[PDB]
Amino acid sequence: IAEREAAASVPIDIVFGLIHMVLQCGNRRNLYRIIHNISANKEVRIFSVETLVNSIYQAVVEGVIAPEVITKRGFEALTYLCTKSSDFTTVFSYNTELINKILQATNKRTISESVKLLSTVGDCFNNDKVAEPENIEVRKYIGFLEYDMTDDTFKHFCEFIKKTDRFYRPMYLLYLMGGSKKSLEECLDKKAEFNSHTHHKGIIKLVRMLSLVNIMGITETYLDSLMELREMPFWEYYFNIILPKEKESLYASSILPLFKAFVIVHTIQMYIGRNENINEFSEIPNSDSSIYYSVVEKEKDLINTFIQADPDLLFHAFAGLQKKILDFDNKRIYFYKKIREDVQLRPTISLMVQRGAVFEDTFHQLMRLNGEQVRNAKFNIKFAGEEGVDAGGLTREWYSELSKEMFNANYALFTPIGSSYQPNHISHINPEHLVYFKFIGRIIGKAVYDEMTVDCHFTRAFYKRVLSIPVDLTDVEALDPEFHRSLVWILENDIENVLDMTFSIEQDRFGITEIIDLKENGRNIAVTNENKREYVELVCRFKLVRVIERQLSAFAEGFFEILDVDMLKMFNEKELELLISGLPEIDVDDWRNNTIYFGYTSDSQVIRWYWRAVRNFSMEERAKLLQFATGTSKLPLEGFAGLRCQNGNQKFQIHKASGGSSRLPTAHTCFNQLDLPEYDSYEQLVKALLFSLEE
Repeated sequence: IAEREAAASVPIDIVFGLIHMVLQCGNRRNLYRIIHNISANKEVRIFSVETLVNSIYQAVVEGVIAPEVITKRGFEALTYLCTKSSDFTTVFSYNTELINKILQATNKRTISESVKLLSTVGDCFNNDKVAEPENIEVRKYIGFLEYDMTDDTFKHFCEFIKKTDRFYRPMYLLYLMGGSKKSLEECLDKKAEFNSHTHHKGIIKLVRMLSLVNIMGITETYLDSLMELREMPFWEYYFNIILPKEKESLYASSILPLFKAFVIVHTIQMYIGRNENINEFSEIPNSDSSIYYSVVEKEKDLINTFIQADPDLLFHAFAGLQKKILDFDNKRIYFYKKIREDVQLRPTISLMVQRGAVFEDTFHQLMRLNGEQVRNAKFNIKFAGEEGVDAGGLTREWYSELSKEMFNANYALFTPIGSSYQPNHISHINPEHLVYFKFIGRIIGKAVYDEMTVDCHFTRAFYKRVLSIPVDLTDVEALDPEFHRSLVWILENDIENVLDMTFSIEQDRFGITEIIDLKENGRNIAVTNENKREYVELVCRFKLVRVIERQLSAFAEGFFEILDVDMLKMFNEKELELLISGLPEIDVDDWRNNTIYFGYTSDSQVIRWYWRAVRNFSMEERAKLLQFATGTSKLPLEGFAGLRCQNGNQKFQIHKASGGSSRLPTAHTCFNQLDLPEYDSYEQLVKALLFSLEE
């Protein structure tokens, strides 16, 4: 990668004849070795490269071998010589007029190889040695962008602009905005008859250079131009008229570049200067008038569909999108491929299990190691006794046995609520069993990191506390109906007049009832109208979590020592159930065949609208509806025939909510009861269902 010094064993007269002979000769790879060997010293190297580039120049500017073939073979020779030892770009940095010759000698065909030339040449600027960046004429370089290129060429352009940003930022940006304005004006003029497939080349060029701008960022001087160009009504007209037509008439692949560019135009960040060696200060801008949110909400469904078409869009194309627009399907796929890019160093470990107690042996063999080792561990499970299944089957059986034993009655770590599970009371769980909750956190974390769908079904309170989400009142409603009714009765009515209760809540401990203050100086504080919501939510947290708190805590450090907290906290508690327990496939026909109705009929218009909505719910949203209405993502093998509620077995039951059209559906997880009110339109019903499942 550095310069090498050799004695002058070759005179400069004969290299001219050598290069001319190579020009009129094939199989020059051996000649490549010859020229590399003779160019060991600096002087002969410089003379050889300057003679070669001058010969290439005369081969095009002013004139045996045909000029095209001779010029392309000179380019190939230059590539194969510069590509080794990296020492030839140093001469380029010393002179820098030869780069001007190269750009001057760059026709429609030269670009395909000139790009690979300049990509390697850019190594000359790695140490920042130019001494005359003003006399480089990068204007013609950036003007070449109109030429016909491919993907690798564009990537090399990205590399070179990253190298030469600190050298030529202002005119680069100016030409960028000029070209963007001309391209969008051309699109605007043809917008009546614009086709994303007929003019695909132009949109490719525009989106390419706009992504180049994003990579580059803008300065404050050109901030005025950038903000002005963020106000193009072409976006509005296209998204409002042509996009609905192009969705059905044209394929999504040719339509994606326009969405990419719409992301780009507001994705630009601010760059001030290259303060660090390689770190560039990036700052984010603002807007006042832009209605990008209106557009992204307008066509969000088909946008999500096109994202489903290509997941790689979220990594390079649609990286600037907000979390809200993306649906849990695409969001979760992106989350998988984002956590799994950190493959790290994974050591494979052979592990022993016994049929009698997998839980204890697994705990012993995993907590000998640390969090990093276990998260990267490739578990080679070998079940004792029976050896007739592959390693994957052994590991799957180990998974299932761990899932069964963590809810085991003898272990009593989690008492079942039906399909889901919750940790038992503080008295039932021994103080020593706190390590098993860290074990369960680790198990679920590695199962998620292994992309394994386990049978760990839990309450929404458990998932909320895992995701640092406050526990809502529905979770306590699931366990205690009278308590929930009392709390909602207190919350809704003006009870402060006749409340006559302090902030603290009594919870009997057999021998005596102690005054547990819910906050600082809690006993002396009474409940008032202003703090009624605070009182209700604090009592909700302290009635259930305060006997389950350290189970959740231990599970928290277990689950976060296997996975990254930041990329996890951006999910919902309902989404966490599909993340941990898996994404089951639920059947709408089986859902409606064995669902009983109260106050309605199977032929009821509103009931039929509900069943049609369930029919057209996507797997994300139908799974969320199942989770909301039934209180669990677990599905029995028989389907809805053997579905159970908290209080014994209970098939799905739909009751009349006796409310207005604007009233939202309510699901009580205690008895698998979904309160279905009277609606006026199918779309209103499906939107209400979507809001209920999303929460």
